[PDB]
Amino acid sequence: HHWGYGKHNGPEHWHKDFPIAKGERQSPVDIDTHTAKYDPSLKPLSVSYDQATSLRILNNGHAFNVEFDDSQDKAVLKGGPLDGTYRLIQFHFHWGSLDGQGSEHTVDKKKYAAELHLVHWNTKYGDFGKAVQQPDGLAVLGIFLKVGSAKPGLQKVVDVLDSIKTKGKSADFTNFDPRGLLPESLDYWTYPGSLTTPPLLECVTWIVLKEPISVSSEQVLKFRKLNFNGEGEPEELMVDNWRPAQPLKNRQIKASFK
Ligand SMILES: COc1ccc(C[C@H]2SC(=S)NC2=O)c(OC)c1
Ligand SMILES: [Zn+2]
Repeated sequence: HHWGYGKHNGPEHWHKDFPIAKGERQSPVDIDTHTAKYDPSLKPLSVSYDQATSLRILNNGHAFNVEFDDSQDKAVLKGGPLDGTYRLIQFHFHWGSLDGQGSEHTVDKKKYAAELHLVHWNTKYGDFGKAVQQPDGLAVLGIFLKVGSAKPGLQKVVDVLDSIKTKGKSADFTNFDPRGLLPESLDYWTYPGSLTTPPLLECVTWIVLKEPISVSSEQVLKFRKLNFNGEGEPEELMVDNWRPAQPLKNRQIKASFK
């Protein structure tokens, strides 16, 4: 596994090692707001993060992950399109080199400056590694970021990034409340898709919030100071760590709202 985001190892190459890259339910996708259809069968969405227990932040050479204790049903996602209970395991972001790109999903071809992914696994499968092998194994809550006013609840993340500059560095990251990263509205679009990095497994129910959160230019500039490289290696800024939109194929995008 030597994949990344550059010319030589980026998204256009992934299919060689991971042929599912050209599969029937790949992510991300463009969300055509006019075509997406309100679905009255969707049950109310339930984001229950009050007992979330963050543990650590890790630069893995692709993004940074904020990791949670998922040894029990602390923070969970239910409802909406979902049957059963999905436990929060981690969140991370994808972002650009400039404010006009960075998101993975697009909205009528619009690219946001970044996209937050809150990753949850279906507890009926017992562990995350088993869940990723199932078509309904994961639920990813995707939230767009635009540049404007600062997001206060993001600043503790921003301020630890200096300590995890390079690939393989981690830091303690306890007591972080992911509720501070949500927008006011839980209106969403949903469709069946995949992981957006290798191994590209077709195991995700996507729930993409319609309302972006606002972050400041200063906050996102700090994301852009991270490195893809390890300590001591030539600097490669961690920017443009997004996969472009993939073919929708035989899928419909459903809206939770009228
Ligand atoms: C093997 O299981 C994996 C591997 C990689 C990722 C991260 C990808 S998938 C996504 S959506 N956005 C991302 O960056 C997973 O989600 C953590 C799950
Ligand atoms: Zn992601």
